[PDB]
Amino acid sequence: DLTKLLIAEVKSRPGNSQCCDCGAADPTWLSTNLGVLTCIQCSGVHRELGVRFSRMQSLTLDLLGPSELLLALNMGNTSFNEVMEAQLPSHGGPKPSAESDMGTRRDYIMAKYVEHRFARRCTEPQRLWTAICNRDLLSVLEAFANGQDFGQPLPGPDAQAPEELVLHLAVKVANQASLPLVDFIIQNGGHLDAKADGNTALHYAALYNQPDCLKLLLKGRALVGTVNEAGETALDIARKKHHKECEELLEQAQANKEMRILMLGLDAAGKTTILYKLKLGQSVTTIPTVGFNVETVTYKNVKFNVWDVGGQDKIRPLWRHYYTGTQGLIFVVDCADRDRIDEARQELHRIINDREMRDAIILIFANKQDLPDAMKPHEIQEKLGLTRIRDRNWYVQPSCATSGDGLYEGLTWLTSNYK
Ligand SMILES: Nc1nc2c(ncn2[C@@H]2O[C@H](COP(=O)(O)OP(=O)(O)O)[C@@H](O)[C@H]2O)c(=O)[nH]1
Ligand SMILES: [Ca+2]
Ligand SMILES: [Mg+2]
Ligand SMILES: [Zn+2]
Repeated sequence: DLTKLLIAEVKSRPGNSQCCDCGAADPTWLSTNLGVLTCIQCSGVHRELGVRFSRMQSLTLDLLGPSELLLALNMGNTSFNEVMEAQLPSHGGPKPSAESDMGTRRDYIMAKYVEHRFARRCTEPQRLWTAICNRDLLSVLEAFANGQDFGQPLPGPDAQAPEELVLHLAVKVANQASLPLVDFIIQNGGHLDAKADGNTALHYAALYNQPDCLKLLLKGRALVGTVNEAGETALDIARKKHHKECEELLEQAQANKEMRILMLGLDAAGKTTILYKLKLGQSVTTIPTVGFNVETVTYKNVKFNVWDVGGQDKIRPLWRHYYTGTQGLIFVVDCADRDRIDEARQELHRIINDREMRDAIILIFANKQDLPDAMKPHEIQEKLGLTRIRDRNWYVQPSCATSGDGLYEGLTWLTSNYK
């Protein structure tokens, strides 16, 4: 309603009437941390790269707020590709089109966003610092594309006795216009809970009166009450410099043998991925499933009627329909997606508490264990709020759909606990 406008404005950016990676008919899929638009076909490869590189939401199918659309309105395809496809020629270009071979698409998108082949080239410490205060997002992107690593600090101007890291600075010298860079930095190389006199990026926001910066920092879910050399928390500095507005948000910062399986979870969790590796034995490439999938897995003399339903924000209220006559629940959780865990917490708890769902076996796949910072199964139990789940039969199973690891074991548990 308030966002309808912003969506419409995102689409009308230069180059956004074509897919970022294959230039297809007006794309609906946003890589929220890059502010770019891809078709449903290119979209799936981003989901393959992980939330570490790309965070896909549909403008059409996911539920989006003003806050998530910041870079989208301030980036768009043309601006982005100007940097990232700078060394791409016109003729014989490796960049694909509308309906190209998945192999060719995949090979290109992986080289572009992860390896950064086609992006403009150079080194470089100070130029970044200059771009930040200049608020030149496009140059910051250039830096990011050449492999800058925002985690490590840069020397500053005259009498440079101390040393500050990228994000810390961007916050200090920020206003309304300075925002998207703050957001880009957080979502792309931002070691959010970094310290360096041991002041957090959170602390700084309270020192220089940066209300909108505080908003973005907690959106990325940040540490509160961490102490520095003075023994000051985020709340504490806001009082010493008496910056009124910030303190309001910091106070809120606290509070024979067959079986029908329903397989749910948030978008991009790996639901389809799991289902088809189990059914085919080989791993397959996956487009986001706009409807749902049904296949029958016959592992160890037991028929599994698996119902893989897509989990875009808009297509979740349809889950209710698949509850009736279900025995086992497979909730797939993307573990690399540390940001959307309380979302999965909520959506699982919304299911297992449905009055049409008590007599359900619950198997949680703690999927994507192969990815870098993965977040372990024990850590999943606690965060998914299974500590106080009693008189319910749950079981978290470490898995990696791409390789196949952990998957059959989950079934084994279903067989066994279908007593
Ligand atoms: N690294 C890794 N990637 C995975 C794993 N499972 C799924 N993926 C990727 O995540 C993306 C989303 O999978 P998908 O089944 O379409 O998610 P769905 O929307 O819940 O059905 C796919 O591109 C997969 O390549 C995993 O265990 N490890
Ligand atoms: Ca969402
Ligand atoms: Mg799916
Ligand atoms: Zn495309």
